[PDB]
Amino acid sequence: ENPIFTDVFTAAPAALVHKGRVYLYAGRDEAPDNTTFFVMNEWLVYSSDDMANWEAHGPGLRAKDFTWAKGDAWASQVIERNGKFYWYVTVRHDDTKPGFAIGVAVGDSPIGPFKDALGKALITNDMTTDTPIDWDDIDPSVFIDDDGQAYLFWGNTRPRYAKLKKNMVELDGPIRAIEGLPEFTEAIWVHKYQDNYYLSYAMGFPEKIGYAMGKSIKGPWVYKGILNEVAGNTPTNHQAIIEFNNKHYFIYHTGAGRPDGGQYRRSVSIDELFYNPDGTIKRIVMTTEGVAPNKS
Ligand SMILES: OC[C@@H]1O[C@@H](OC[C@@H]2O[C@@H](OC[C@@H]3O[C@@H](O)[C@H](O)[C@H]3O)[C@H](O)[C@H]2O)[C@H](O)[C@H]1O
Ligand SMILES: [Ca+2]
Repeated sequence: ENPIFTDVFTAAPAALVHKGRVYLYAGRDEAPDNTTFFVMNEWLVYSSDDMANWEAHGPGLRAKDFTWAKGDAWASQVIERNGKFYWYVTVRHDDTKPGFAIGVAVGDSPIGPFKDALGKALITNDMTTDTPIDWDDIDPSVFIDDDGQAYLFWGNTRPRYAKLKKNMVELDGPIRAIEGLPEFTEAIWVHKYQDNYYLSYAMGFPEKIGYAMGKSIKGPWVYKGILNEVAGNTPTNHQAIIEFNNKHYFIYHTGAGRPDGGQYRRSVSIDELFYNPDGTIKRIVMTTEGVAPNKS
């Protein structure tokens, strides 16, 4: 049943599949109410072999594990490459580079331990100055294309991407502005299914999830419509999409948890995702019941 975790508040889920298990990473909401602001210090890790029963692994990483960060364990994403696990995170940078930043940690296993892979930020606020806000450099998504080129996607208000080196911890080209995403807010997730690329994102505010399709990782991106309605009792809508055991899953968050779930006290949920024959995605139907076990 959704929400899937009832002893903690979890937000901004990311997932990956590794050796027949799905690993789920989420920020932990620790705000005492829904009237002040997000309080997030650490990210939690969970895993499942059936998408229904989840093992808790505990905190895999903390914002303070980056010596150059102030705190704020915001949206993050993990990807496997060459037997390692790279965890791209959003954190508030210390005063040396004011504003939010993207950092990267690395581990030898999906449950870590993880450590700062650079000793400094990968993206700092001052690298991107086409907007005056100091929270535009948040919410990273990393994708490795069929030719072996990795890309870092990110942004709030301004969607952007850049090539990553094969070492996964350095940029390898210019930062590009992404076009084709109407009402872009945040939460980019990129995935590929058959011969189409999909870029889904939080759209407008209060946030829906919209998406665009492209014939290449570079687009051009063609908006296809609404993937998720505004989520129950939350103005932020943050998604991850994965394939597991021949089904597709839409992992997201709501404010439907207890006690007093809400905008700063969120809860991860999961529902199934379905494709149309033309490659478009049916709009999600968010449900109390959630998904049935799907064991291999
Ligand atoms: O006002 C509408 C949209 O809100 C912002 O995006 C959503 C929020 O962005 C992040 O942080 C919220 C802001 O960042 C903090 O530094 C700033 O003080 C908060 O206002 C969260 O992910 C969302 O709540 C866009 O700026 C705007 O279009
Ligand atoms: Ca910036």
